[PDB]
Amino acid sequence: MFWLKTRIIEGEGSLSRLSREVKGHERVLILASGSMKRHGFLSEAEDYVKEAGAEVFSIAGLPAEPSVEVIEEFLPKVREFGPDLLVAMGGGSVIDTTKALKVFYDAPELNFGEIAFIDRFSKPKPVPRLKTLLIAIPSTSGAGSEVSGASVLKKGGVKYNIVTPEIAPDVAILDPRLPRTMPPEVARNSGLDVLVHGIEAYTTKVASPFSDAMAIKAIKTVYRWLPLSVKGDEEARARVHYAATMAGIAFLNARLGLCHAMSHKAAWIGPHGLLNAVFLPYVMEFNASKSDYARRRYAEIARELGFQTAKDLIEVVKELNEMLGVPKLGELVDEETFASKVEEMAEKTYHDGLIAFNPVEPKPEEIKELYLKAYRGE
Amino acid sequence: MFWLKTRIIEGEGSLSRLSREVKGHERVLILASGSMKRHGFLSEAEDYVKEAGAEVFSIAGLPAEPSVEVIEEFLPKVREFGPDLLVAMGGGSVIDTTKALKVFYDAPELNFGEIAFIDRFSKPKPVPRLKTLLIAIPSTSGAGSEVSGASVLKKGGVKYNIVTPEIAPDVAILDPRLPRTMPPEVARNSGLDVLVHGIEAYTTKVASPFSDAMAIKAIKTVYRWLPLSVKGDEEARARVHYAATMAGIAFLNARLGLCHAMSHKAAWIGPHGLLNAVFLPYVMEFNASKSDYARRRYAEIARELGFQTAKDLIEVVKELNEMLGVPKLGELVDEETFASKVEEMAEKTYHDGLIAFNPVEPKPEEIKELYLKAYRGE
Ligand SMILES: NC(=O)c1ccc[n+]([C@@H]2O[C@H](COP(=O)([O-])OP(=O)(O)OC[C@H]3O[C@@H](n4cnc5c(N)ncnc54)[C@H](OP(=O)(O)O)[C@@H]3O)[C@@H](O)[C@H]2O)c1
Ligand SMILES: Nc1ncnc2c1ncn2[C@@H]1O[C@H](COP(=O)(O)OP(=O)(O)O)[C@@H](O)[C@H]1OP(=O)(O)O
Ligand SMILES: [Fe+3]
Repeated sequence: MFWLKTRIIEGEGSLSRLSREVKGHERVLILASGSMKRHGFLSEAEDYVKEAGAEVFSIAGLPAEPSVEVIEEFLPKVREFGPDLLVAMGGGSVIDTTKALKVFYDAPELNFGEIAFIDRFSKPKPVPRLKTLLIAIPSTSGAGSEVSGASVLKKGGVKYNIVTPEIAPDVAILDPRLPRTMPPEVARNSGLDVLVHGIEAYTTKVASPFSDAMAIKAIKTVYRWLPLSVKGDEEARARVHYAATMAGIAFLNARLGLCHAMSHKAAWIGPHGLLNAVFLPYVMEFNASKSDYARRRYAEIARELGFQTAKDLIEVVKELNEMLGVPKLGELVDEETFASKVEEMAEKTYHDGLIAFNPVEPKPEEIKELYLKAYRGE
Repeated sequence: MFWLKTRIIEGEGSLSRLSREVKGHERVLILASGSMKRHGFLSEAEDYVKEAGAEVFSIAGLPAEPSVEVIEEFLPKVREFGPDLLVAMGGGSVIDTTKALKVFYDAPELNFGEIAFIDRFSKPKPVPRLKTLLIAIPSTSGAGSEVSGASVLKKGGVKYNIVTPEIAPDVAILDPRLPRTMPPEVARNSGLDVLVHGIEAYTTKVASPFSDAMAIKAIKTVYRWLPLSVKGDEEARARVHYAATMAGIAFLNARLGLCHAMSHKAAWIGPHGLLNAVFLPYVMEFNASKSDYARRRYAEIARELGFQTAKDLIEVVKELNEMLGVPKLGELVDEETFASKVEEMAEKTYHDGLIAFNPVEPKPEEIKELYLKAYRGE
């Protein structure tokens, strides 16, 4: 099974094509991150929507970590303005917020509780056909969220998933100018997100040749270019920006695995892509020892980078962490804070629906010793 | 830009899926190649359709390399029956005929010459929104028509296109069981079409990273696996089947170039896949000699296969043609018939829309020269 609902416009200055894509439309709403205001990209985009003869209304400065509580502040304003096209311009959380917004805006009657996964034993009601077009313009590189029909919200501090094709964007615009404004830390952290997505997508149970083609290329590109991107090279920024969407196309179809689940639960420690990379080598080790499939697949990636064995890949990834100056896990959290929460973290990683796609099904106890190997810096 | 309308369903016995996809509809028309009847797959298809509770009607023995007059006789039939779902089961010829039929079924006020790409320069009448669902099921590996928006009909021993996303199939089902009954020359010819698609789609002016990913995976897979497939290795057949569609996705988006334009105008000579294989090494040499871009992109492909230079790849291709018994051009057509037509072929190739996407635009004189190079078996 391989599909892609989203239509992808890439290119230097491709933001200008927002002119073509809004034709026909009356009242366009842009949700935007702070930085997209500051660096003037929000202005540019506002021009294009006027250019095309439509009303535009902007909310900038949306906070990280999407939540219902946050969305509920705007929602009244959004209803007042009544847009017939949504545009998200920002990172993952701007785009994911905008997806959740479409649901509430197009289907006001729906109950949030009816229609959100929390764990693997959650069945929700499916989401009915929605109507309002969604254009996604990512400014990091990147979350993949601009091609995916998934969105992750908090209500009352609890993490929820919403999963439907209806909220996968109709168009994504990939303009390398935008992520050239990333500071090096955010370049690094989101860039490792891509690599980790790539590798998990390649080693789930539902991988296809088609999703494999996008994963492999994304991996090859991030390995080659990310160190240069982090240091600010213009070309490199553009190459990793496209690789981020490639990996998005891949895990849209193939889903993800144990590293992601573990990094979801460890999210209070620090940033999502940072922890992902920190756990990756340990998760790879676990998967390869227990699974003849994982070992084969890691080995295939290794060869695509001009090495040989699954051991080579794990070492390649440890080395790339060291190169880019990724912290040890115990430079972020003290040992008692950690060992307290570590019982409850391995519990709820077990109840995550993503481990159905992992090439091994771990028990809660094995998961715990993984969190602890990684703290050991083994 | 990158997009994919077609939902792809792949895997062993995935033909059994027809039944879920037709759920909802009442009158199914299957158009099939003769071989699909002979090998029992047509009966299998009909059962699945009946099982979903719809009336089925089959027409089998659609001709290879269809002409425009194929429409005129079959179209009466469709109207007679009046389907709300079309299924094409066969090679590219059959899928293209089904495609063409949808146009004249759903939009009865059109005619081939209005809407068909004849001249580069005289643009044609656009095709309006059509309505009838179309499911493609390729049995060769392959023309890639199961994901493309094109249909190729002969008028007067020359190939022209209809192009619109309205005739890109809604679903493609990829069951390796079907292509496993290809006789080895069909498997050779359609298999080398994949290789040529990949290389051309990698080298157009409009190649994106996204199409490249599909194109490169396609090229690698075919190079490794096609020799085994031609002998009849069951696994190899599966692998080249999925690759055929990868190449399709690539050239849906990146288009094709001079080799295909040349093949289309020389269609009166032989099978599409064969002619392409014959011209390709000459098209590559020509492009390398005129274009730094072509030279560098060929080297990239070369290195993915474990060689160095554009010249390595040209020789790889020559040596695979020989390994697979691909005949010389001088064996397929006599000298004086060729010499009497090569001016006309070159001129019509030059007015073909595809040569705008070629890295270099060649003169009518240069196209003629390339045809002759090919003939001399240089
Ligand atoms: N639209 C596009 O994007 C695109 C691109 C390139 C080429 N094309 C077009 O597609 C055509 C090329 O088609 P193709 O290479 O797929 O082959 P094809 O021309 O559709 O069929 C070739 C032959 O293969 C036989 N056959 C097919 N499947 C078989 C099976 N499973 N077992 C045994 N025999 C089998 C058929 O015999 P029977 O007839 O007896 O069954 C037929 O005579 C050309 O006309 C070309 O113009 C389209
Ligand atoms: N192009 C850019 N330049 C500078 N900072 C950027 C940026 N894109 C995103 N960021 C910042 O990087 C952070 C990461 O955003 P995010 O949480 O959406 O990342 P991700 O895409 O990984 O989900 C944001 O807090 C954002 O700050 P503002 O919202 O204040 O702009
Ligand atoms: Fe072809």
